[PDB]
Amino acid sequence: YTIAALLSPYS
Amino acid sequence: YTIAALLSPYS
Amino acid sequence: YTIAALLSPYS
Amino acid sequence: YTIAALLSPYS
Amino acid sequence: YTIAALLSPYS
Amino acid sequence: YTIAALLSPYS
Amino acid sequence: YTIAALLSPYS
Amino acid sequence: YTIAALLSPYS
Amino acid sequence: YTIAALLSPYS
Amino acid sequence: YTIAALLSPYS
Amino acid sequence: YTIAALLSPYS
Amino acid sequence: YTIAALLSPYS
Amino acid sequence: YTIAALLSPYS
Amino acid sequence: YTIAALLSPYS
Amino acid sequence: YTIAALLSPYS
Amino acid sequence: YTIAALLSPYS
Repeated sequence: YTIAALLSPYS
Repeated sequence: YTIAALLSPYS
Repeated sequence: YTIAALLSPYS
Repeated sequence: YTIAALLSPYS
Repeated sequence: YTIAALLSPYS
Repeated sequence: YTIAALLSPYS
Repeated sequence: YTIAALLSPYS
Repeated sequence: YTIAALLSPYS
Repeated sequence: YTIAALLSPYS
Repeated sequence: YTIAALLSPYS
Repeated sequence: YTIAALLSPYS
Repeated sequence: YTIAALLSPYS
Repeated sequence: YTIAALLSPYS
Repeated sequence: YTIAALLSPYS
Repeated sequence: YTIAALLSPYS
Repeated sequence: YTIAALLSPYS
């Protein structure tokens, strides 16, 4: 499989 | 805020 | 978060 | 009275 | 506060 | 009588 | 007999 | 993906 | 002369 | 607040 | 959540 | 002066 | 398959 | 915060 | 010939 | 996964 995810959650 | 991201996932 | 407050109370 | 204040808060 | 008073009572 | 007084109170 | 088969199964 | 295969089976 | 005064100023 | 005062000034 | 507070401020 | 304040901020 | 799960998350 | 999650992924 | 086989595969 | 197979090939 192939997966690429980016998450930069700030408060 | 400042965010820069690149993702080229291939199978 | 981001906060900026100024208070100069005089009697 | 005399007061001078500057605030540039960025997120 | 700010107060200024003058009194010169004579008899 | 003679009286002379000046008062300039600022806040 | 003669047989030729190729299989490259990926997940 | 990338696959290259050749098969020439003769009887 | 006769004088009587009471003052209880609170902040 | 609570205040109680009595004054009977005579001449 | 659970909160219980009582305040009786008098002047 | 008289002041009473309660604050229970949760995340 | 067989799965059994219970979750009671409170704030 | 409050979070509850269950995941039982099988192949 | 004689053959007898039973298979009950469950997931 | 779940797999069940039987093969009795005779000549």
